[PDB]
Amino acid sequence: DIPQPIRGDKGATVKIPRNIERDRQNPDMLVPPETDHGTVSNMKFSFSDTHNRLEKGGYAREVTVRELPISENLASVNMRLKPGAIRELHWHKEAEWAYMIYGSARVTIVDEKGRSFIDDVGEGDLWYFPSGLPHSIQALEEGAEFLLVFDDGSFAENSTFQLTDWLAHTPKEVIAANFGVTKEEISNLPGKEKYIFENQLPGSLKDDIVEGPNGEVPYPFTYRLLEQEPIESEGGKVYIADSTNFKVSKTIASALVTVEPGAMRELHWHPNTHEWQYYISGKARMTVFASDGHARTFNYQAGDVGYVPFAMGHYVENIGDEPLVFLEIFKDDHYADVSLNQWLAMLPETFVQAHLDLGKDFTDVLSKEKHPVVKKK
Amino acid sequence: DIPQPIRGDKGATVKIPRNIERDRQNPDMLVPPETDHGTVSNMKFSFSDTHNRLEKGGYAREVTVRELPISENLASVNMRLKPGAIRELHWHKEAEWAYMIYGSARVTIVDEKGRSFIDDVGEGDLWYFPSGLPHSIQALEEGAEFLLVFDDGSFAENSTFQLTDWLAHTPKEVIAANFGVTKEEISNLPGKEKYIFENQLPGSLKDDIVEGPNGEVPYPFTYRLLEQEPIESEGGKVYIADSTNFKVSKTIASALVTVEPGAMRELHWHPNTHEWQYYISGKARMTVFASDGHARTFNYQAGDVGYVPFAMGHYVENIGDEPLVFLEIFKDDHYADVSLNQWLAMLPETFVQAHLDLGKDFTDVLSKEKHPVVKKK
Amino acid sequence: DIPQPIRGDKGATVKIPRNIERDRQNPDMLVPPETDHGTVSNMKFSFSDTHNRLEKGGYAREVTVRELPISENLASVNMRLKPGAIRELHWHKEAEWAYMIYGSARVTIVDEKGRSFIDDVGEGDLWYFPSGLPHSIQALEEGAEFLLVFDDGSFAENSTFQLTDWLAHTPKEVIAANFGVTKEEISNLPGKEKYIFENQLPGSLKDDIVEGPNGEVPYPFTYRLLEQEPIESEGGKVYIADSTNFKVSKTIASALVTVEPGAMRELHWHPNTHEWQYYISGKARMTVFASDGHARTFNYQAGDVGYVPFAMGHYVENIGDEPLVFLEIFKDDHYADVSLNQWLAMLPETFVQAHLDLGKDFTDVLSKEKHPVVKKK
Amino acid sequence: DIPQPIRGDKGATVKIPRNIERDRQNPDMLVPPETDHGTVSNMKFSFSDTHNRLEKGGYAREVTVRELPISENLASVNMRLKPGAIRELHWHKEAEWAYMIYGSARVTIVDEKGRSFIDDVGEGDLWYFPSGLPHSIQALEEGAEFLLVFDDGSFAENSTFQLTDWLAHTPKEVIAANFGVTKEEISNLPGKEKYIFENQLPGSLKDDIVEGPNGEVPYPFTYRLLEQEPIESEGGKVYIADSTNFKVSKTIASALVTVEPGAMRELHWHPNTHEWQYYISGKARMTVFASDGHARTFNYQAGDVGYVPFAMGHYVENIGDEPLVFLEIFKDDHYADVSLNQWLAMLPETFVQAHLDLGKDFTDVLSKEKHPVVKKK
Amino acid sequence: DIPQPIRGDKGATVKIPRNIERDRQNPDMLVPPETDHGTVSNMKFSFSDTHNRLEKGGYAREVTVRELPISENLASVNMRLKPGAIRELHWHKEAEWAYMIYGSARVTIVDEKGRSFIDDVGEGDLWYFPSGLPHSIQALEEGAEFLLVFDDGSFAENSTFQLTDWLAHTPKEVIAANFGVTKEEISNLPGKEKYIFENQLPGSLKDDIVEGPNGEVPYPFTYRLLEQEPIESEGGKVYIADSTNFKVSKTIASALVTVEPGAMRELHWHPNTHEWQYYISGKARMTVFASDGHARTFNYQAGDVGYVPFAMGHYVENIGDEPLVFLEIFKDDHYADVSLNQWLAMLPETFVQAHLDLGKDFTDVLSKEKHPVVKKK
Ligand SMILES: [Mn+2]
Ligand SMILES: [Mn+2]
Ligand SMILES: [Mn+2]
Ligand SMILES: [Mn+2]
Ligand SMILES: [Mn+2]
Ligand SMILES: [Mn+2]
Ligand SMILES: [Mn+2]
Ligand SMILES: [Mn+2]
Ligand SMILES: [Mn+2]
Ligand SMILES: [Mn+2]
Repeated sequence: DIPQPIRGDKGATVKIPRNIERDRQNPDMLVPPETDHGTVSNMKFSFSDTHNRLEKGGYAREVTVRELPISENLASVNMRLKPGAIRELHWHKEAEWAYMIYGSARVTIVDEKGRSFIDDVGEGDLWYFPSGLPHSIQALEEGAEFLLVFDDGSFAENSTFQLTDWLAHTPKEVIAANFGVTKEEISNLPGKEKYIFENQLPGSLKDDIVEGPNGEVPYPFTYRLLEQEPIESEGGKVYIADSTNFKVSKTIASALVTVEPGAMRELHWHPNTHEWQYYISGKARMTVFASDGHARTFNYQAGDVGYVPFAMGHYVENIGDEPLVFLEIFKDDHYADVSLNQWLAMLPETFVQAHLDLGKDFTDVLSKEKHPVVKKK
Repeated sequence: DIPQPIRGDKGATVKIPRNIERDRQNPDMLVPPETDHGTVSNMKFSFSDTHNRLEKGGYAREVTVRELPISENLASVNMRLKPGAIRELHWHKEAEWAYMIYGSARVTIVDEKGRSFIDDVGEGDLWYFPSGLPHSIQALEEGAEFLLVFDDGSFAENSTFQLTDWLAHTPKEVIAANFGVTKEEISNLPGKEKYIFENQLPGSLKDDIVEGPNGEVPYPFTYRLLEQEPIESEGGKVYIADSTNFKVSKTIASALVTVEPGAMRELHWHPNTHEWQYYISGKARMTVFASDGHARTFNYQAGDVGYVPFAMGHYVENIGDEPLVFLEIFKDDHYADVSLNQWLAMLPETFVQAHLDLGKDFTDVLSKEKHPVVKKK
Repeated sequence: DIPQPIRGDKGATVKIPRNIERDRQNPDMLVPPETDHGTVSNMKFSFSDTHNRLEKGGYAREVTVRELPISENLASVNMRLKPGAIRELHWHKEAEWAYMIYGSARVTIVDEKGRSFIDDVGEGDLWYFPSGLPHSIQALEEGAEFLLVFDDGSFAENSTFQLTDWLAHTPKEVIAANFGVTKEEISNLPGKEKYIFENQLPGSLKDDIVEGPNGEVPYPFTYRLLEQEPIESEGGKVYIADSTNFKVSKTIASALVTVEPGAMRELHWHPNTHEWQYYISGKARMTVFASDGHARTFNYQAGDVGYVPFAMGHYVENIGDEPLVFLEIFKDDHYADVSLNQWLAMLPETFVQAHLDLGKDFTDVLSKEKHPVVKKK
Repeated sequence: DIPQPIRGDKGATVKIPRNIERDRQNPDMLVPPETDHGTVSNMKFSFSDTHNRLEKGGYAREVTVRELPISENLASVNMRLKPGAIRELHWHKEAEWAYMIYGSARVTIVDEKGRSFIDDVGEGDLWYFPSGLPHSIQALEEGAEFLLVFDDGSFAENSTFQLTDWLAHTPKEVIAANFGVTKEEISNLPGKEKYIFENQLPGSLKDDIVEGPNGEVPYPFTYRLLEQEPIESEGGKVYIADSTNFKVSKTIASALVTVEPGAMRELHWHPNTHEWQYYISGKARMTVFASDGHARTFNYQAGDVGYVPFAMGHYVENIGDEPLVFLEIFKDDHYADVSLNQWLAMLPETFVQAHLDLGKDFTDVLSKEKHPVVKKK
Repeated sequence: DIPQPIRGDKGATVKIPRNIERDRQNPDMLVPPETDHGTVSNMKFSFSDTHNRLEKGGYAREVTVRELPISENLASVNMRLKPGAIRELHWHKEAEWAYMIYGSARVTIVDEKGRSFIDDVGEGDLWYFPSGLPHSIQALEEGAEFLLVFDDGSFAENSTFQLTDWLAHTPKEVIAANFGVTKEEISNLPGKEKYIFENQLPGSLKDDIVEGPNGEVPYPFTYRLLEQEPIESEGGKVYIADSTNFKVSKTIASALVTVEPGAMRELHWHPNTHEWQYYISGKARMTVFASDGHARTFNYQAGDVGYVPFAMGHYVENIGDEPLVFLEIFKDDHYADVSLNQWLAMLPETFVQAHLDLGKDFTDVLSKEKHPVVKKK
């Protein structure tokens, strides 16, 4: 059918040419709750609304501060690799966090003491590469598709430092001197970057492990998130990875949230920093409460980026018939939330009643234990 | 069917949950031309992706620098009024330009010499209100739906100055002193803004005309764009309104462009300033050429805002079976373009051939007359 | 007596040590109108709250963006000269506008074509010196005290270019070459700036007039404001000087406003730019209406600087038993205001009634002629 | 010999490894005048200290805000073309002003009404191309070397819009549709920019002139500066070109100054805007007087860029045995200066004496006529 | 001879007046490698190109963000003191790091617990003074010349806080009250700063040591860098001082690099922060690789400051017949580099071959041990 921006006696039918498919995807934007009010920045952007860079071996598309200007500290790439295909040896200023949505991949990293780490990463696994440390990704037999987050919103995917691009713009006489070889011995070097290229599948992980004089890295750069025990509550599950458990992950804290149909990520805020969101599957709505009587509701579905500025109140409600699965990402060394429910449960009941003009029948339902995801009754 | 980001031997199928409706709307973003290259800012945003403010009497939703950060100088509201309904007497810092897409409306404006102008505006008509001059809109029997452009990208629709909001936050004793009345005589003033409110239809325009001691305004604040003779070329029509013909319109230059199926707005640029676009109907693609080998293609359809920064090369191609109708908007006192075709036609043919590695068979087709919209052969 | 921040059942007595003299000067800040609301920037600063630079011959103290951060475009100096005393030949980047509050003075200016202008300025007279044109002030037999406004808020009075400071930091060999003299002939030049210095009274103006080969300046740099016919209304008078009458005054528009006891500068705004205010005498209050339900009331008395950002609604009410006299200053080539009264008077009466929920008894009092200053009944 | 930073009893010999050639070029920086004082920004940069872009057909090197951060509004390219060689058809956001130091060249320009202008430019001639209007340069039989100034300091020479780069990043199907040709007919288009390329010498100017339906351009884009009558004074000559004589040159005012050995550009300032300088030949020093007792002396020779911020006092002294020849460039619609000598000459003599602690023997030498360049006695 | 900007068939002879001495110093800027490409900021500035402040007792000249705008975080002073001469007791906001190139000096520092440290510093020794802690320098019998680095690029040497300048601008009655003395007892205080002044040589260090009630400082503020064991490789030596060995040096990490003739600091980058460079002796070239196919080569010799932004690839090659000696400086708590050679050595050989289109003959030369400086074969 044909949705209209009408709420009781407010609003009207659209009379100009319009985008009905988009209107259908955004029911709480075309018809917001009556409780929404005031100017709030856009907190919503789709990867589908971005240019996709296509290469032999896969693709890469990004949502940055140029697409979503509220998110100045965090940016993201949706990258896809075909079986065997390689994301070229490269480095950047930004730390990089990743979540493997589909497939698997081999990563390499060498640290500033010349110690190497090589590991395979499967669905639900993470990696984190600290700023400036060089790395690669090679998809295994299924290919790979993953979400990357970089800890600067001004990140430009096209502007990373690539091995072959470095060498293509270094004098041949210097490269030859650097390695103790002749110019003729390096005449076959590529003339330009590769970036993403097709390649034969690698062999077993154990055969790739490189031994060196410098030791093992002190902490792994991968983490098996879904192998961890989640916080379990009535309507879903939360898996947290920050620097307290995934030790190397100093600038990125993360949680994978699953919300069953009829459930919601409860009313809460984060007392530490802004939240950046990626919707893996399902359909949600979220109201962002911006203080001073400002609040705005957004719709999200698979492929969307979301954002909640520092300390703004919010919830994420599943509004579909399938599980809602999304990531909460923070540029910090730890995850933290304040639960509205638990906060009030931990205060004298008469004081809460004095605030809410409600009685014992309300303060009796409050829980001193935090349940991040709650189920509707 | 199911589009995939695949171009020959480049790209791959999407393996994660995805937004197929959006992918279908953006064929040249999911599968860009091979000639696209480099980081280019987002130049595309849908009104469907914004919060819609619903009121008794209609609605208002906006695309600003908070949604589309490239557009720092220009912002826009899609406003809808039901029959008789009034957009409250108000003013703002920004100059306001409008295009009436549907219906009709009565506007009022009083200038800084106390001269008034009251006029009815129909489909295809414009208004322009200079910065800071107070005005109103009242829809007539059909209702009204129109596009507003303000000459600051930081514009916030919720933050305009409203008559009743001014009075609600002025001391009653001061209002009473201002008008020579008692506080009791103004006790019924509204306690808060109205903004948009339902009202009975007005009478005939001739009965509303207010006479004053200060004279007629020197220039009208409305303009009948579609009553003008357009530039006509093979594939469509261009109607231009800037300060040279619509005299009051000092900070906004505009053109309505119609492009037939199988036609395109030719390769050109604007030598004066950035272009802001609104797609009224149809489906388009545009490549923005950003220099230094940077170019990015965008898709647009009805309800979309587009942008072309100052001097970037572009075209707008109709990719549907219906007419493509869009507005080109500039914060300047005049419209100007440089046609790629006419530029080259006006140079010595051997000099052009020396540039393009093409011969007489090419330079023979160039035209010294500008045809803004051309038809495919 | 002892004022308390109490308004009906709101507020409380001050319980900590406090500044009672300041509280007494700010009755509408200690006890604001109930109609005030929200965060509004400070719009008020006293010259008494600034460091006064004392020199042999007088003094200078300033209110800049460093004191009043809302005023980024306009800054001000209160300067005093004793009889005969000279404000050293100097120039600056900023244009300078002045109002002579007390005494009289001789000014000199030489333009970029080598044409000179020398004139005497009395109480109520203005000068304007365009950016970068060199000038001096010498007080006559009464001394002089005047208010200066510069068209940059970052102005620093201590940082102007002085004749003798230029020469003190130029090599003697270069100064000698510049003028065709020996180094010995200029050995007595000052080692440092003078800035303000005592000097004998000058002779008659007619004896100082310098004739040159380059002609008379096309427009005078002084203006006799109080010799003009003011706009007269019931409660006071407005004298306007902008570039339309005081021709050289291209970047500063000004009005001197006198408001009788029991009168007010009516509810209005300026559709062109921000207003900067100086209170010469009397006591006032003003509410600044900042849109979106924001309004804040300020008190002012002699020696205060005030400010009203671009298009904000305001009035200035006399709250004392003596005349209120203040300047309204604008960085623009013209003065303009929109009168709330005249605006509504120029609209259909039923339309105004529909806005205000008031009837004919109200719209009957509106006046189509603007009266900037109105008297209480 | 070996210069040392020693001035009387101040300073000391350099004890670390040092750049003696640079020290020799900067005698007034290694040993500044005793009258210099305080922090002043760098106002000096050499083209010799920049990367030179070498192409088949010539070279281009630039001094921008990235080299000289004080110059935020103006940037410059030193470009060289071999005989016949072409600087590719291109456009940019910035207006472009040029001075032909060596050789000659043919320029083309087409304006936004499709009117063309084609002209030959010789040593001492100028061109000005308004922002966004497309143009080319082709050197004639002697080759050409010229100085370009762009009216934005952030200009990046590598980032201009080139004809062939536009076409290389536009879909072939779109280019074909634009011109009414087949894709096969344009298959030979270049794959990348040319920028500068070798080409056969053009024929006579008269044979290149293109006639069109749109008329002659209203104003020429070239100007014969050295054919004008200069201001002549004792020590040299000044040729001025601004928008009052070179009509199209709206954003750039310029003067070519020649200073004989033993002469100087007198003590003056500019009351309108900053000055950007290029030293064509000879050797100079200049003291920049920055107010508040700040002054710093700089050395300049051929290939140097200089700068004087808005209203700062200065002189330019020839310190070599050959003529000193330099350009003074301003982002404005007019040239203006205030002469220290003429300023003081136009004031009462006793008033000047009171300032300078000097007598009639000094004020007697002052001249009411401006002599921009003066000769030492 | 006379260098020309010609590389094979690219470039041309210079036809305008030029700076041949500078061209000779910059062979890789006049004729860059063909592998250089794109706009890169200036990364090069000479102390010889700065104003030298001369005082009785020595001199000081600086390279700041005003000279080298890329270096926003780090600034530098080249200071020289004659035997016995004192750099006045002073403090500043910035932390200060120093390297003693010539001579020796006595430093004093008192920390915020009133603990003092007094020590003599010789050639190759360092000091570090934390932000805001007061200090002095007095040259011993040889005089002293040293390089200072401050951890803010906006540093202004003329704007430090000096003991005597503090007292000269404090009321005498307050100074007298502060110390319990009469105004007459302090009447001989200087009227202005000293900054640098001549003084008799101090006695033995042991006689100056001041004992106090507050203890010894926990960490020394000097460090004997050249007494440390350097990293030794074939073509030179690297001495590192950061907060891990020179404990107080929390905001500055440093390395002294010596590169023999025919050697180079290998291809590497820094994964932590920008590098600031000072060339003590010799002649170098360095290519800065800026990503996205951007690279620019610079020449450096004694007296030059260099810069490499965060993570950009680089090498430093000795291009003279004497040792090359330079400092690498970082605003961080540690030194770190990633060696291109070691990185690739630590990866599977077939993976490296797949990247470089090179075989076993290349990957066989890679070394798992880092050699910062390598010798040509
Ligand atoms: Mn990466
Ligand atoms: Mn959250
Ligand atoms: Mn409006
Ligand atoms: Mn266009
Ligand atoms: Mn002045
Ligand atoms: Mn006002
Ligand atoms: Mn150009
Ligand atoms: Mn000048
Ligand atoms: Mn220090
Ligand atoms: Mn390094």
